[PDB]
Amino acid sequence: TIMLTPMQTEEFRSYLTYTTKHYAEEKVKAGTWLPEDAQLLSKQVFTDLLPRGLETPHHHLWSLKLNEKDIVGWLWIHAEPEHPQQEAFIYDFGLYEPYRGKGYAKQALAALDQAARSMGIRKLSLHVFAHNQTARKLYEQTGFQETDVVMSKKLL
Amino acid sequence: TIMLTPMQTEEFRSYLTYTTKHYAEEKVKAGTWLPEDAQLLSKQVFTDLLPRGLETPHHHLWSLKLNEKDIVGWLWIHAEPEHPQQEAFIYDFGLYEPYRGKGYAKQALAALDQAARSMGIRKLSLHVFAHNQTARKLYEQTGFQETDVVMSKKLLE
Amino acid sequence: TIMLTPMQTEEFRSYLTYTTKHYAEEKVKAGTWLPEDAQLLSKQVFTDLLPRGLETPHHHLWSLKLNEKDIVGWLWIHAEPEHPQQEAFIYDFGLYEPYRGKGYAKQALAALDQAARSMGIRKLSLHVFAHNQTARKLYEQTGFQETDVVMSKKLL
Amino acid sequence: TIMLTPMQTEEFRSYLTYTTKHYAEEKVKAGTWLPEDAQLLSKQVFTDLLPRGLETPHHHLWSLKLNEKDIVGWLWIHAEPEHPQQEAFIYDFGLYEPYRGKGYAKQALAALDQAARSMGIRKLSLHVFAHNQTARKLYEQTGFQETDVVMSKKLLE
Ligand SMILES: [Cl-]
Repeated sequence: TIMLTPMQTEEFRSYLTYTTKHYAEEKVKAGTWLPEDAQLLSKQVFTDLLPRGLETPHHHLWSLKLNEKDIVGWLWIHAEPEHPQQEAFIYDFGLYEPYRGKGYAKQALAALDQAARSMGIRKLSLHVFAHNQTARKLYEQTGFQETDVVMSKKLL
Repeated sequence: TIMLTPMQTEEFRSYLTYTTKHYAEEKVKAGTWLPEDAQLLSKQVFTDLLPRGLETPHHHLWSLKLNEKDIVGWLWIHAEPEHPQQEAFIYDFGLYEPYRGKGYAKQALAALDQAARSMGIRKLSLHVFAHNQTARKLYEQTGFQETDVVMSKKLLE
Repeated sequence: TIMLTPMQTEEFRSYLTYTTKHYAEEKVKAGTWLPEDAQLLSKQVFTDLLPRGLETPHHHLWSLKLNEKDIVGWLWIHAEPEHPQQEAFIYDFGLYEPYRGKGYAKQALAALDQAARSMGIRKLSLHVFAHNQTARKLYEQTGFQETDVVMSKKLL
Repeated sequence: TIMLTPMQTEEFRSYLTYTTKHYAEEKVKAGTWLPEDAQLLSKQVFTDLLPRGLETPHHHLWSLKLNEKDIVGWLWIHAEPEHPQQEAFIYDFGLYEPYRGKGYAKQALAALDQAARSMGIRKLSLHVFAHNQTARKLYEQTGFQETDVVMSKKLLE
C-alpha cells in the first residue's frame, strides 16, 4: 500500500535539490532550455513556486511511502484557490530509481485520486514532457487525457 | 575522482533489470520497437550479449563511484578478441538520476579512457540514440566522432 | 544580477584548492596555525567537512553567477538536520578578485536569504576571521550579528 | 627573497586551469574574444603552447616563493632553441590573490633577470593586455619597453 505523508524538513530539501536539477535536465531533453542555462532557470522556477518551501499555501508536497523505511517517491500538487472546477495541478510525481518497475507508480496514482477527492479536489491537471513516453502511457491508462500539446521543429 | 569497480553479482542483477527496462524505452522512443514488443526484445538482446552474465568473457561491467558511498553510475565495455585496432565497444554508460547535473559524466568518461589504455584498448566505439541529444554532445565534447548514422521515415497511411 | 546554481565538479576542484589555501593564509594571519602547518591542516579540515565531496549530505555548494558567461563566486551552506532553530551554517562565501568590489556580495546574501526561506531555513550563522573586517562590516550590514568571539594572546 | 623553483605537477594543474580561465576573461574584456568562445578558445591556446605540459622543451614553468614554503606566484618563460637574439619570451607572470602589493613582483622580475642572465638570455620579451595597467607600470620600472601594439575600434555591435 502506498501512503502519502506530508514531506518532512529533510525529505523536502533533498527533493528540492533533486527535482531542481531534474526539471532542468528534462527541459534540456525537451529542447526548450539550453544546457548552460537549465540549472539556473530551474532553481528560479522552483524558488518562485515555493517561496516558503513547505509553508507555501495551497501547495501539498508528499513523500510516497511503501512503508516506514521505504520512500518510493514523491507527489506535489497545488490546489488552486477556489478554482472554478476545484482543480489541482500536479507539479511533480515520480518514484526513485530503486523502486521503479514494481508497479508502485500506478498504485501511487490511485492513492493520489483517493487523497485528492477526500480533500474536495474534483479534477487533476498535469504537465508531462512528451519524451516521457512511459509516464505518458501510465497517465493515460489511469484515466488522464491530453488537453494541450506543444510541438516544435528545427529549420535549415 | 570517479572510480571504476567491477560490479558484484548484487549490482549486476539490479543493473540488468535497470538497463533492460531502459533500453526498451529507448528503442520505442527511437521508433525502432513497438511498445508491446520493447520489453521482451530488450531482455533477449542483453541475454544474448551476456550469456553467463558477469562471467561472459571479454565483457567488463563497472560501477562508477565518486567515493566509497556515492555510486554515480555504470560503465559496460566489450573488448573483442584480438581486435585489429584493439578497439572496445561501450555497450552502456550513464549516471543515476541523483548524480547527474554535476559534470561527473565527463569525468567518468575520462576514467574510461584511462582504464581502456591501461588494459591495451587503443580505440573506443559506442552507440547513441539520435534522440539522446545531451549524450551525443557529451561524447562529441570528449573527442568522440560520428562514423555511422541510421535514419528512418514513416510513409503516409 | 547574482543567482545561485549547483556548483560543478570541476569548479569544486578549483574552488576546494583556491579555498583550502586561503583558509591556511587566514589561519596563519590569525596566529591560530603556524605558517609551516596551515597548508596541511586546511586540507584535513575541508576533507573532514566534505567526505563525499559535493555529494556530502546536507551541504549545499553553489556557484555565484552574474551571467551565463562566467561564475563570479561561491557559497557553501550546511543545513543541520533537525536543527531546533532551522538554521544553516555558512561554511564559505566569497567572490573572485576580478568580481569583487562591485556589490555582488550583498546581492549574493540576498539570494541566500531567498534560497534559505524556500528551503525552510529560518536562521543563518557563519564564521569569519577577525582580521577580515571587510566581510564583518558587510555581514553586519546584512543583518548579521556577533554571538561568539575567539581571542588569543602570545605570552612569550 | 623571491626565487624560482621548478613548478610541481600539482601546482601546474591548478595553475594551468587558473591561467586558462584568466586568459579567457582578459580576452573577453579586451573584446577580442566572444564570451561563448573564450573558454574553449583559451584551452586551445594553452594546449598548443604546452603539448607536453611541464615537459614542453625550452619552456620553463617556475613557482615564485620567498622562502621555500610560500608559493606566492608563477613565472612562465620560453627560451627558443637558437634564437637570433638569444631572447626569452615571458608567456605568463603573476602572484596569487592572497599575495599582492607586497612588492613581490619587483623582486620576482629581479630573480628573472638573474636567472635569465644565467641561462644565456640576452633579451626578454612579453605580452601584456592593454587593460593591465598595473603590470604595464611594473614592467616599465624594470626597464621594459613597448615595441608593438594591437588596437581595435568597434563600428557598431
Ligand atoms: Cl540545491
